[PDB]
Amino acid sequence: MASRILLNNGAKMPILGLGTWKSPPGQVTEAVKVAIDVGYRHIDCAHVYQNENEVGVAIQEKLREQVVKREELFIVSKLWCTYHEKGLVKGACQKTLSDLKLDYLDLYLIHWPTGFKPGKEFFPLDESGNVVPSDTNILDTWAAMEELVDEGLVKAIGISNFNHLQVEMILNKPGLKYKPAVNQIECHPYLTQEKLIQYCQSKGIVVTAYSPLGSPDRPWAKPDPSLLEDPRIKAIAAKHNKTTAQVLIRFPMQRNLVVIPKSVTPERIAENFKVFDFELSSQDMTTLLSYNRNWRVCALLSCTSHKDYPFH
Ligand SMILES: NC(=O)C1=CN([C@@H]2O[C@H](COP(=O)(O)OP(=O)(O)OC[C@H]3O[C@@H](n4cnc5c(N)ncnc54)[C@H](OP(=O)(O)O)[C@@H]3O)[C@@H](O)[C@H]2O)C=CC1
Ligand SMILES: O=C(O)COc1cc(F)ccc1C(=S)NCc1ccc(Br)cc1F
Repeated sequence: MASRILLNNGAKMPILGLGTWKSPPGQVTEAVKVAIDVGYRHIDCAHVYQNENEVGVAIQEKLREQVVKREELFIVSKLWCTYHEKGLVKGACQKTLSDLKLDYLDLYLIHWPTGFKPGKEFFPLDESGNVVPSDTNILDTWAAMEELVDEGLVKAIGISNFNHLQVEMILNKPGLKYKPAVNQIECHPYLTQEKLIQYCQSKGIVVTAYSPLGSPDRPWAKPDPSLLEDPRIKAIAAKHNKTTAQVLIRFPMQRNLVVIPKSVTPERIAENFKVFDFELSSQDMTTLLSYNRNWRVCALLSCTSHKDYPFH
């Protein structure tokens, strides 16, 4: 299969990237180095993950080694919720740029639609545990994102964890200058996202699937359904002489999605890339879709009263 998808900014995005949430800072530099050595050309990052400096060390070393050229990499990061303010967006982007050792990002996303009170804490709470909102809306945040394109800091802008109506808000914005290129959302066989994917794809927005393996290392995991251990998915994998993870990665690829599995295990980083030499049948695809149960890795009770919390 073709390795890149065309975005509505005219640039091409690798359909397979390396996730970095939870990648320990003492492991992620090697993980990214290995990933680039074995063919990855897309890294998914975020300031809130607290490891962009270490990701950046890897990127810079591989550029300095001339393993890759900068134009061949597709580096994605995300604006955290406490920086939804006109006067904070540029500096947030620039901190990410400085940490990643870059002069531009290929794609910069609004990480979640909700703005929170600015400050040192990533999740400012009231004394009863509710997140403290910002009054700044997704449209004003979007205008700030558009400025980053116009200043050369980012080549593309997009959104993440935006629901149907929030995507529509963005598309209907008065004076919209740049459409979102991407909506990055959770997507896997237990949360197949057909409705949101069809909406987004119908509008030309590319969808990136996060937590494609069901985020087994998520910190709130309970001893919960498990994609990697689902014998029905294992059976499809066995039939194709592939791993369950490889099936779980190939699945979104054949839906015209980008997918960003995370690993810090070198052998798995390599395994996860070996997904361009086999095809799931239409019956396999429909069978995997049939496993939907509307199960989310990423949700957060403290944020559920925010006006713009995306999920119900
Ligand atoms: N925009 C957003 O709000 C969000 C974005 N994301 C992005 O998506 C990425 C991927 O999602 P994430 O939630 O991390 O979870 P994933 O679904 O990618 O699962 C990661 C887990 O799977 C394990 N694993 C990886 N490959 C294999 C394999 N071949 N066999 C068995 N186990 C394997 C990893 O172990 P190990 O590392 O030990 O090898 C790790 O424990 C994130 O890292 C982040 O970049 C995720 C959530 C939210
Ligand atoms: O968010 C990620 O990329 C991965 O997850 C995280 C990554 C971090 F570095 C810190 C917190 C999270 C959490 S708890 N994320 C879920 C979450 C956050 C905010 C809102 Br609005 C809703 C929600 F569901």
